[PDB]
Amino acid sequence: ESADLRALAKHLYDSYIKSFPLTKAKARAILTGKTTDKSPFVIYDMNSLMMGEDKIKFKEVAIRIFQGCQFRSVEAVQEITEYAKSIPGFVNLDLNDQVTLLKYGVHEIIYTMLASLMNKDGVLISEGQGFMTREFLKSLRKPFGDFMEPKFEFAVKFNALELDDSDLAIFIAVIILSGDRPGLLNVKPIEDIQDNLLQALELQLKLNHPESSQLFAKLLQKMTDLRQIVTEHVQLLQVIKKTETDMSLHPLLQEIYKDL
Ligand SMILES: Cc1oc(-c2ccccc2)nc1CCC(=O)c1ccc(/C=C2\SC(=O)NC2=O)cc1
Repeated sequence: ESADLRALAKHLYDSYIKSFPLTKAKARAILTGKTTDKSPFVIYDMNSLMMGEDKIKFKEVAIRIFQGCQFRSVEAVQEITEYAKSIPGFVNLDLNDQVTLLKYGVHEIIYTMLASLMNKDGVLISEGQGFMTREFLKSLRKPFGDFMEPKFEFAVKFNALELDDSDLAIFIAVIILSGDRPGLLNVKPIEDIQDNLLQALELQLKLNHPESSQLFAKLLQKMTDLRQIVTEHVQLLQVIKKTETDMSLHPLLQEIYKDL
């Protein structure tokens, strides 16, 4: 029954709005500078960065940025975990599997949702109060200048799908309930949940984007781009650990990160 699938879509969208304070709808309102209810402050060089603290609520500059990214990721992990517990069936899973599903799903979600905050010229920061240009980030000293480029490239393509928050809420639930994560103890109940989530996403895209042929398939193919961003980023962090011997990765992020 599609009524049951529409009910699940509504439930997940409701829970997404409650869990993620900065939605895509709000990010696009900020970025499309027609909606000038509150415009962001734009950080494009070293002096604009230095004035950003004077307006936004805010040791090398590449480092200070890198820690802002980590801190935002820690906050995102907390939001995703709260979202995860609303996915019907998730909290009834073996706790070791719950932990495993979050450990591998969190970064794929973070870059999915980071795309909502991006256009081809930069990224919103600090709850949309700021905008950091892609050029400025690319100008950071090695290896920090290479950190953000594959995210922008992913986002440009991902954003061409024109998903909205109600689509993304189900897609993110599909990502979390992936039965193919390493170390899972009971794959079958995870797969049963993901099958129902996939039926829901499929109907959602049909109803919400009836003119977008094979959007469902094109979205599922994006899960390949996501896994590739994660791998690249893990290697980039290993270079950081060896050159930045005075730099600390947040312990929550440290725990999530386990290579291979
Ligand atoms: C580019 C930028 O700068 C700032 C900022 C904020 C406050 C002060 C100064 C700068 N906010 C952003 C936007 C979000 C950012 O683009 C991002 C967030 C998380 C991950 C995921 C990572 S990064 C890691 O080391 N571990 C992770 O899990 C990647 C990128």
